[PDB]
Amino acid sequence: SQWKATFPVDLEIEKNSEMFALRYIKCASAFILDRRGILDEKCFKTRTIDKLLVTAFQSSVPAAKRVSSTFDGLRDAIQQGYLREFAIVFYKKPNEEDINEVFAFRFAYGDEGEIFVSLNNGIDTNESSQELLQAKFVDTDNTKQMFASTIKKLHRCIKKMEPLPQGSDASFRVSYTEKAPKDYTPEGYLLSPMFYTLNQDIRKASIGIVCGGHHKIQMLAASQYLKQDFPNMSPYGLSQGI
Repeated sequence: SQWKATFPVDLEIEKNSEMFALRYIKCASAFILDRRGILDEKCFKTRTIDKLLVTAFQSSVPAAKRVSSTFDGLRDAIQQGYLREFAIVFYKKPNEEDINEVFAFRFAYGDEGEIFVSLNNGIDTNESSQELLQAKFVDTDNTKQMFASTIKKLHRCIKKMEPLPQGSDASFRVSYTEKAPKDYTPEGYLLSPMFYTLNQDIRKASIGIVCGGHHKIQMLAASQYLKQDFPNMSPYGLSQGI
């Protein structure tokens, strides 16, 4: 039930920061997929982290194990400093380009100077990239607090959302840093020329940034099911694992 049962401490240390970063995006993903109703409810279990009720995959359920396992290959992607963004996109077949909703997790590595702002795809903006740049690691307890603050905001944001359309489809999509080789492909992902793009008018939410010592992870959302821009108290990659 304590932080330590889920996450590393001493987050200033590179290895602990790396492990935290991956475990964080897996945790938030379970939270999101459960609350937006993408998988059967038996795929999830409620766990406790300090004062907060969060969500984890139930790996004894095949669909949940499949989704959980997709994160395995991202461990090397993060270690090598290759993973720029991990995104959960919701859409309706057959139009995989028409994104109804996305939760994006954008990475910055060890006081990286500045990051390219994509002109033609994704969710990132000058504003969001400035916020990611200005975020700083402070100490482990502070990240415990910021984790809690960010999950609470995620929760409040999802509460403001209308339900997903019946039979929505979901994919995981990743983009890479300039370090990554030209045809880099994490284990469990497929190499793709396509990422995702959003309608100009889609409503957006900035949920928060959580920092390890060597990794900053920014959560940004956009949804056709938010009306307007926005208890749990105790060279791209594609995965269609969901």
